[PDB]
Amino acid sequence: NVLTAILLLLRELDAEGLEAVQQTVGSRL
Amino acid sequence: NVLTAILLLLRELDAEGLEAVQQTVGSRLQA
Amino acid sequence: NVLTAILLLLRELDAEGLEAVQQTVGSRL
Amino acid sequence: NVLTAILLLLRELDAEGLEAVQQTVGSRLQA
Ligand SMILES: [Cl-]
Ligand SMILES: [Cl-]
Ligand SMILES: [Cl-]
Ligand SMILES: [Cl-]
Repeated sequence: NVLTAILLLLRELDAEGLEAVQQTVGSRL
Repeated sequence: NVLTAILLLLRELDAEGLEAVQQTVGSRLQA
Repeated sequence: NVLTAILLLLRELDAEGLEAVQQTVGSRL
Repeated sequence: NVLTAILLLLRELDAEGLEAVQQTVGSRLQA
C-alpha cells in the first residue's frame, strides 16, 4: 500500500521535489 | 509537506518498490 | 513512519476529507 | 488524491496508530 500511496502523492510535487525523491531513492538503491 | 511525507514513506519500501519510484520519477523529470 | 506521514498529510485535507478519514478509522477500530 | 493516499496508508496502521489518527482528526473537525 505504501508504494501506491507514494506514486499517487508524486503528482503533488514539482521538479524540485521530484529531484529530492530521486536523490533519496538512488542513495537507498 | 507532501514531500516530507513521501521521504518518510521511502524508508518503508523494499528494493522493487524503490525501483518503481525511481522509474516513475525519472519519467516525470525527463518529460 | 506511516503514522507520521499520515498526520503530516492531514493538513492538505478540508472538512470533507477529514470526515472520510474519521469514518474509515472508526470502522477499523 | 492526498485523501486516496491517506486511506490506503490507514490499512498499514496498528491499533495505537489508528487511535492517534482518530484523536487528531477529531480535534481538527471539532475546531
Ligand atoms: Cl508497498
Ligand atoms: Cl506523477
Ligand atoms: Cl507507523
Ligand atoms: Cl492537521
